[PDB]
Amino acid sequence: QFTDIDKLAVSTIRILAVDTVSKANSGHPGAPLGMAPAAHVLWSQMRMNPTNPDWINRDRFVLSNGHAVALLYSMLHLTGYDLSIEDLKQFRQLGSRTPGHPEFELPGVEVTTGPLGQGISNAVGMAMAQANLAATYNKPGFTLSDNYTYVFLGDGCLQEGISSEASSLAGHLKLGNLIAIYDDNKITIDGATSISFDEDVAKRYEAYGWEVLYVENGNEDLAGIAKAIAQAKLSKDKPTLIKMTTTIGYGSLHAGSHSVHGAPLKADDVKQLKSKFGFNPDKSFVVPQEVYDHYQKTILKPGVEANNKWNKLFSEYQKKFPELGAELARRLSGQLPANWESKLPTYTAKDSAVATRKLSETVLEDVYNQLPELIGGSADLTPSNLTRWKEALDFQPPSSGSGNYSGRYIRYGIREHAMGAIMNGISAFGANYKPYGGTFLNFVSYAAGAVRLSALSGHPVIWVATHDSIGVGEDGPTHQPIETLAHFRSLPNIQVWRPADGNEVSAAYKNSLESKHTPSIIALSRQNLPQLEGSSIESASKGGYVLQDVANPDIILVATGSEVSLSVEAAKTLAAKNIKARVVSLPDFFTFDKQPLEYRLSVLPDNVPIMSVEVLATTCWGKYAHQSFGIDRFGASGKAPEVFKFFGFTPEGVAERAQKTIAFYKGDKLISPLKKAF
Amino acid sequence: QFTDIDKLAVSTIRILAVDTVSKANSGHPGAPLGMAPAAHVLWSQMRMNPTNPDWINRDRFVLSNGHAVALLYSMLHLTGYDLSIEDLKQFRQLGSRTPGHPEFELPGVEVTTGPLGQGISNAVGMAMAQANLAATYNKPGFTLSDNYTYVFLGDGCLQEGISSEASSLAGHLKLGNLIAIYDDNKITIDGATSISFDEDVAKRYEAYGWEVLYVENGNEDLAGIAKAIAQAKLSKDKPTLIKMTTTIGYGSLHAGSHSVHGAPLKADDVKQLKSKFGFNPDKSFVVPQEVYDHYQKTILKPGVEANNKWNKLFSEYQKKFPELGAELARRLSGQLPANWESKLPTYTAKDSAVATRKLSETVLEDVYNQLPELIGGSADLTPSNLTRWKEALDFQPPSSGSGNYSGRYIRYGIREHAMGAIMNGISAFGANYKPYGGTFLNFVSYAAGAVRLSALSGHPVIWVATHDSIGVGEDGPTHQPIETLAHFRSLPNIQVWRPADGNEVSAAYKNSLESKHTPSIIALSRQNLPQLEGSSIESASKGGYVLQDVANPDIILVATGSEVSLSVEAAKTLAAKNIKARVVSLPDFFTFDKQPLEYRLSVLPDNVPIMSVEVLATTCWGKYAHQSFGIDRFGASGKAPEVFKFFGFTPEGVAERAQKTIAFYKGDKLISPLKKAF
Ligand SMILES: Cc1ncc(C[n+]2csc(CCOP(=O)(O)OP(=O)(O)O)c2C)c(N)n1
Ligand SMILES: Cc1ncc(C[n+]2csc(CCOP(=O)(O)OP(=O)(O)O)c2C)c(N)n1
Ligand SMILES: [Ca+2]
Ligand SMILES: [Ca+2]
Repeated sequence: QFTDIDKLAVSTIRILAVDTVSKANSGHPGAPLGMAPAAHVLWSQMRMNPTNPDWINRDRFVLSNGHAVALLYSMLHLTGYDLSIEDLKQFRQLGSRTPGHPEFELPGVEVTTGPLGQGISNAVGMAMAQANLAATYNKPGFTLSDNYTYVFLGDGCLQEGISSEASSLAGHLKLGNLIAIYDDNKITIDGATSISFDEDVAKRYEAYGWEVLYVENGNEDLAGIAKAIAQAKLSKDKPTLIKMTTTIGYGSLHAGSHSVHGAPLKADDVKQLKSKFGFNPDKSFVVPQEVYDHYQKTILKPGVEANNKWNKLFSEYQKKFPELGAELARRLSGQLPANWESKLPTYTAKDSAVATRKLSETVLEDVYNQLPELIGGSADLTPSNLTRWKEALDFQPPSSGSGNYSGRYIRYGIREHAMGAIMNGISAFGANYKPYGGTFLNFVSYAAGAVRLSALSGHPVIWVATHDSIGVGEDGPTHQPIETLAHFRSLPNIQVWRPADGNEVSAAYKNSLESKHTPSIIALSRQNLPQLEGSSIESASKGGYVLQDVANPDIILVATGSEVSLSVEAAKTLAAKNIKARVVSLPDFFTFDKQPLEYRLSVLPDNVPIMSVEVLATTCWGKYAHQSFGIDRFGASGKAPEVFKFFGFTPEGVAERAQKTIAFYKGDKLISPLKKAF
Repeated sequence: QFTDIDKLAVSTIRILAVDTVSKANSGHPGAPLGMAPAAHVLWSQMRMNPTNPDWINRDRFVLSNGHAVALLYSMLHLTGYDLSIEDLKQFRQLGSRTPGHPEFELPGVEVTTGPLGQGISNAVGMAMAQANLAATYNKPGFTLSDNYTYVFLGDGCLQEGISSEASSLAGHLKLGNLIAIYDDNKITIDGATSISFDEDVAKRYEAYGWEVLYVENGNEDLAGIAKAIAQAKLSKDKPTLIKMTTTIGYGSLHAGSHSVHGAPLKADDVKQLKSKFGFNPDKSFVVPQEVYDHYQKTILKPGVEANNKWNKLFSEYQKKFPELGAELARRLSGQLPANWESKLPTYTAKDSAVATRKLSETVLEDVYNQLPELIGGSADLTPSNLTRWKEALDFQPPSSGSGNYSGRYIRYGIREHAMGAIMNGISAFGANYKPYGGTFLNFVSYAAGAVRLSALSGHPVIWVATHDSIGVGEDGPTHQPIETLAHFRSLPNIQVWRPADGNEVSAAYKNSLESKHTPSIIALSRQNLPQLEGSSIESASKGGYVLQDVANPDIILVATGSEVSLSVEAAKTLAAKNIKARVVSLPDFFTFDKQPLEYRLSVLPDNVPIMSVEVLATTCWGKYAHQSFGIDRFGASGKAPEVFKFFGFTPEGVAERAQKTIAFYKGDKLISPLKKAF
């Protein structure tokens, strides 16, 4: 049941969204106008506290078609969130709380969206984290976790391959609290969908195991829209897609056209719209009092009460289940277990040569039980990534017989881009969830649209990226990374760890898991690497450090990963012809760059030749080294020692390029690459 | 009608494949064993000349599941292509002709595959290029083009989102000559597909508009497989997926296990397998004379005859039709029209300030008419990219009414990753097709998977990448590139053009269209830019050049795109203070690096501080500059001129950092960043 006030609230939403876009003279009015009825019906029945946007058991809303952002900012204002009319008047302007696409950082905005296909795939991750939280902490009489995940989406999201991968996994996992509403308005930027998008969507979604419901009149059928949503709540075992037909830019003089997609409405058009809906055409950013009163009564006071009952329940739960209640209280505060890092493995020079992939396996097996918030996964490369702890139970529907929702190991299938946006979703859910995902380093590049949002939003997800170089060997250039780490070291706000040995792998895991706002790629080797004399977790935690020192060196060798042991053999060959080399291990550029300049210049000082050593692209190394020995062409298919050799990466090959660097600069005064002038 | 020689042929393929893998002691034996029946039936019925792998009307085969390579190498050898037993005996070894995943360079290998989902999406483009050549050149009595495009694919390919984008578009365009055979074997690397992949594949492909056919026993039912391929060739207006159930590693002691996916069979398993098939278990790389004789009569001599007929009909064609005959003859020779570049727009300082994206649009208007082989499109950004020429016909099915198959503008929809692979498949088809695709620069990263294979194989595809920087303005950080060019400049064999004005846009299109082995990204501005005094097609074609010279410069300013004009302005500001600045324009790192070292040192000499100016990451500039002014953080939502002012990119803002640079180095001797020690 809906009344006259509900229709006044739908008109107030539509005109607020239109006035926001028109003052900015930039933005997208069309999908805001077609989806306002659904937004009113959905938010009115969501359990949420506007006053406490972090309540762990709030229902979650994701706007996947992020260009429709004027609608999400109109709803957040009208329902009581911290977003005022003056912020809406600053839409798309420099420095405002209202950017052109929603950002994770704003209260009530769940994830950053706007790149198409990301929001629906993040919503699949949020629904998985809910299903895991519920299966881990709910007890008879204590339903602490039972929220819904709701998603709005458009034609562009359904054409993106990423939202196919996420929807196929979501259907397999039978995530029944995930309810997606598709704005089926037959329009994208180039015009009618008929021109390149006429697949049967409803049929594709039933193939994935989703339930598909239909709303023929999304423009005005409030009871049908409400019907459709509570029927979706009944199907516990299936995710649900509600295909809802609307007119893009409903109410506009050019309603139904692609011209209303992504440009402000004409002033004369805005005036007849306002007149039509019973509003004064000469006034702007007008909210009727009855509307503020209505959302106070139906959303905000019920939501504040719901959150208060949930808090009473949780403090009873902590009395009843002291261990589980202390664990979830610690997680809800963002804190890792005190002294958790005492459990990280440390090594010495006498321990054996191990590939850093197997060393990473050992860290996940030694800390999994210390950290209940750690949830892992592989994009079908579990045996090659060594991401699986053996006591692990898989994250699966309970009816499968392979695991249940309390499991902490996810089988992502061969879906790297949805694995990245799903890990962003699990992270964004809350409760200190620490998602990691595995794949070969070369195919993290398949997930670049999502990894970029991990860095922009600040979601601290971990990519466990194995098979980091030509050390892959025989699979050849299609599988051997060359450009990949130069790519992600150019991306702001991401750690790119390329650990050299066991102590450096524990350092990489310590910093990655302690991060609250920075994602991490941990690049790992196929081949065996020795345990280095001079490495430690303390040192390697600084991002870069002096591994092997010597007084008054002729050169500094800076290396990463498998090339650190090579540079150390190279300096032995150099010592024998009386050249003194300092060897510097640089396991992460990000973390090194964050150290104070005094520390960084003690690692890479003035007046010494510095040569970098790394079997990948040399394009990023001008910030740390004068000369660079790397590989700026594709790899080669053959046995890994033979391929290293072919590229010149032997102790004598490295020592010879160092002897050439010393000769080239002999008698010149050198300045550390670190020193900037501005 | 198969006989005992077809069973001996299928056994020799299985065993030659197992031996190829077992001698390397590396590789994937499972799917070559399961798909050998279907490869025998398909290749026996394909029209191809093995002594001319370039015949334009040859039927094409793509192995999308690239790790099954030993099956392809086997077939090429047996049917008389240029690949010997000796080559197979060097599989996965350094320097061999048989690398561990198939490469475009080998005759008979149509594209490089291995990265999953690529091959099936390339095959879509090969089908589109065929439907356009047939429609442009076939005349009554002269059917010059009519080939089929055959695809083998596996489960991994079906999980990747790129094959959903490509399969959706393929159904829309009604590509009836595309026939794909799905190896339905129930296993992927992590075990059984039920663990993460239980969707209804058939029902999903019928929703895209494809026909689905089934072969329940692919292990042995040759007639059934031949009956599916024959019925699929009747599919004239629907692509066809043949779901063929097989057992992974059929014949092995561990057939149906994922342990047989990506490791050699144990030596005694290979023995029993040889005995089971009627082969001596102590001999290897054995091809029965009967199998060679048979392929010579079924494939090779009929293919030579089919090519020879096709040759005489093309001679008749050129006489009946001299105009189209001459054009098709020039395209098959792979040459661009005599002196086509004369139609490229040139400009002077006196002309208007134009966005570089709209200069791009004018070039495509002046050339689509000169170049029949130019086929373009956009990933639903046609109005924002100005990629559609006014007189263009869209590439659509005739039934659509919206255009037809001789049309040369493709509506790809929001499918960037598939647009990249489809462009690779159109280029790989031959006949000098020059594909280009438009999207925003920030979302070319959605397509990184395919862009890397354009560079690795050398497909000269062109990306018209608009909205190159914070000059996007109001859409904000989710749409503003920062790291994107640093990434593709770190990738070997790809041109990344960032033109500053009218003449540099023309030079970017002439080098990109003349290119035979190197892809290109052209980054273009949303905002208006001045026509530069001193720019020319001839100088910008060198990749970097002196735009503004002075004798005895205090500083060199190196810049690209929108920051070249800013740099000219800052140089007027520095001139006022008695500082003399040479301005260098560097529209492409790749083309500039190809110039002779003495030309590069003339542009960037020793003894002068060199400062780079570009509103994107600074990390790749150390190969050219001493110091760099750029943005190493994400963008901001606001009007574009206010955002440029916010980051310091003002004439006097560049001038001030130029003065600090002069100050910091005054007194030091400076080496060109171009000079290397080894
Ligand atoms: C990955 C990606 N590619 C391209 C764009 C640019 N873009 C923004 S909206 C849009 C299509 C509009 O799609 P739709 O969801 O149908 O719009 P609506 O009906 O919501 O107006 C495009 C191509 C994008 N934001 N992200
Ligand atoms: C994009 C990409 N991601 C990951 C891999 C690693 N990989 C190779 S085969 C495969 C899984 C097995 O796929 P399937 O097609 O089911 O194999 P088959 O049944 O043919 O053995 C994976 C994950 C890859 N080659 N490309
Ligand atoms: Ca739409
Ligand atoms: Ca399979």
